[PDB]
Amino acid sequence: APSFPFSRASGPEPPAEFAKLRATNPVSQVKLFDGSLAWLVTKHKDVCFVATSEKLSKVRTRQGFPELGAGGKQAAKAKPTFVDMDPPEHMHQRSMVEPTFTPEAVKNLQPYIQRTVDDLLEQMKQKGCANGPVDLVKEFALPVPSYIIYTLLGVPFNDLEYLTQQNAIRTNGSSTARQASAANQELLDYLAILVEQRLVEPKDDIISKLCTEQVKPGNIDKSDAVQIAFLLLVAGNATMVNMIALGVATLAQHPDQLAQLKANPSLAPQFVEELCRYHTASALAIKRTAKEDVMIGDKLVRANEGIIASNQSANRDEEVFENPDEFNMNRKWPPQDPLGFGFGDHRCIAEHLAKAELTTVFSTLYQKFPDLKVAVPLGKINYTPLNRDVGIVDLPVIF
Ligand SMILES: Nc1ncnc2c1ncn2[C@@H]1O[C@H](COP(=O)(O)OP(=O)(O)OC[C@H]2O[C@@H]([n+]3cccc(C(=O)O)c3)[C@H](O)[C@@H]2O)[C@@H](O)[C@H]1O
Ligand code: HEM
Repeated sequence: APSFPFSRASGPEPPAEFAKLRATNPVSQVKLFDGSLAWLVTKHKDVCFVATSEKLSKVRTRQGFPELGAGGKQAAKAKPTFVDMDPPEHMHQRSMVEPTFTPEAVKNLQPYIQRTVDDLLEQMKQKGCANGPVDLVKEFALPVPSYIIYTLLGVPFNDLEYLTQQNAIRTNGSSTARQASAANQELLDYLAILVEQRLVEPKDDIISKLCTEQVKPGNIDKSDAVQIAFLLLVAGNATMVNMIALGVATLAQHPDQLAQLKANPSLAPQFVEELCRYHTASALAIKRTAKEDVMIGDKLVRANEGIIASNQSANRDEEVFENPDEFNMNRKWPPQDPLGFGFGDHRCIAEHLAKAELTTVFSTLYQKFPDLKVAVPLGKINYTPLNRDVGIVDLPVIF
């Protein structure tokens, strides 16, 4: 069994291992950091099965859960929320915050998403780049999703640097156990204060609804509200930042497609679809354990063994997406769903929100800055460590 997770082949590419596995060993065992063996699923059909099987559990502290690092064990000590639940507990709590993320709710949020993007881009225009390139991440990719979720949750914009820093320390593989633990607690303490404020004086935000609709009536306690707020604050935000940055790098890498997008910003939706398939910025989150013996592919997975379903590999499945390793926003989509946002009950609660933010970004960015260019050779882009999910730390640009 090979050590897992695997490292990306190069900055923007997925691990080279997946291709061989899909072709000759689709469901296999891998060796985790603690010496335990877990099952790696690489084919689209199998990942979909894993995401929908009633025989598998999402419970993180359940016996056999496949933590990928020593830090995982500590994170798992967090109070369980819907992301760690199976039916009926799952939807019982997820339904408490789902209203904000429905297709209808996201559609009504469009004017605000547009304004948020418009304002951030205008500031870049005013700051200019006469004295050199600016970091698209810090000035745009970072504040776009951050400001939106902060408004939805009820978090003050001024705390962007602090909250971003603390979560970075918490999830950074280079952080000592102590440093990561302190960071996680600073995040909870911060949100506890906010939840307490809303219990006394509610506003029209997610935290407030949790308070008036669930806490006061005694359906969940104060600590549950804090954990839910924590989950919505930390899950996916950094991933959105990376997706925006990766989208810009991809367009610079595919000049012909950028030309099409500039000529017609209405192509943004299809660009976003290919982006979410090609760059699977969340590739190690679909993890489960078998409640009982069950067949996954042609392999018998025994009760309590861990499973890791790679939606990244599924998105590069050559038996589903033609010429999978080529980025082409003009591809004709097959009947099979791309899995950038997962599948089944746990499919990203913010899928509609995320795609709207990305669609707004890519239908506006080049209209605002038609001459936007990545200011460093593409081969020199500062990507995230190869042993982690694909992303970009900073992206110098001119316009
Ligand atoms: N207190 C602590 N002490 C030591 N290490 C700590 C830590 N807290 C986090 N960490 C480390 O950093 C990682 C932090 O992640 P942890 O909180 O599980 O996960 P992360 O914040 O990504 O996500 C929180 C929850 O959302 C889920 N999710 C699904 C799909 C996409 C995304 C997304 O963010 O795009 C998130 C995810 O599986 C998890 O259940 C851990 O795996 C751990 O190694
Ligand atoms: C483009 C950026 C994003 C990508 C690619 C993404 C991807 C995913 C994937 C693949 C899952 C499934 C995990 C599993 O099945 O185990 C997931 C779950 C989830 N995501 Fe996202 N996500 C993104 C942004 C967000 C944002 C911005 C939020 C914040 C509101 C978010 C909140 C969640 C939550 C709460 C869950 C767990 C839902 C559940 O268990 O029912 N995601 N996401």
